Amino acid sequence: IVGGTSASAGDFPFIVSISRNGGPWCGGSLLNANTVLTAAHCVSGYAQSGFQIRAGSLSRTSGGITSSLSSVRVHPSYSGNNNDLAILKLSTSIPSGGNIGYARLAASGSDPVAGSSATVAGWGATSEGGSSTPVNLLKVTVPIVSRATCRAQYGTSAITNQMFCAGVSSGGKDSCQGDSGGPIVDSSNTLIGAVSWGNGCARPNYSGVYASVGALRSFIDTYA
Repeated sequence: IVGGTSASAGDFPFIVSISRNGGPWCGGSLLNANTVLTAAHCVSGYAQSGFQIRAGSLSRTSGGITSSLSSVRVHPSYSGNNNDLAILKLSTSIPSGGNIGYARLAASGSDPVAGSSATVAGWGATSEGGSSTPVNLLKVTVPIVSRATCRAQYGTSAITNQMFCAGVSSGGKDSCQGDSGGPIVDSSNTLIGAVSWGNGCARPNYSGVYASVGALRSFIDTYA
């Protein structure tokens, strides 16, 4: 997260860190006791044994509750950056309570309204291409950018109806490498997307691009 502040305990009860090969990698959202939602590109085709999920902590490396993976299912229409969601099943079920809870999802068919305020969180870099990442979870609030403006930035075909955008025209506030798969919420803390892709991090005139929960509810609901 670029331009962020520390998350407080309980800010995102459902957030998980996803380590790979013992190191930082992605974020995700706990949907129920045995299921995590993340970005497809975090997991697709990689050895599943490399991943460890941690819930209930502001850190990736201690606290809360961990699990390995039992299975991985990417969206059936995943291609390139498009439809960048995956359902992970956990080897160890994770109960709600305390600072752990399950995500509430954006309504089917919803689409975040341009100019509304969203909050994204993760353990990724604090600068583009940064090598160091923070121990504790960061968050940042940015406005939704219309799909039309996002298509002006990236190209018409590049931004689909299963993506939405968020960021500030001047840059300086964004998700970044290592934040992929983690949550972006609306002002009510409802899960509206997963961190997906963008041109660098926090650059002027290049929004962050998110996989849209409102657009991808059929997949999520079927397999959660």
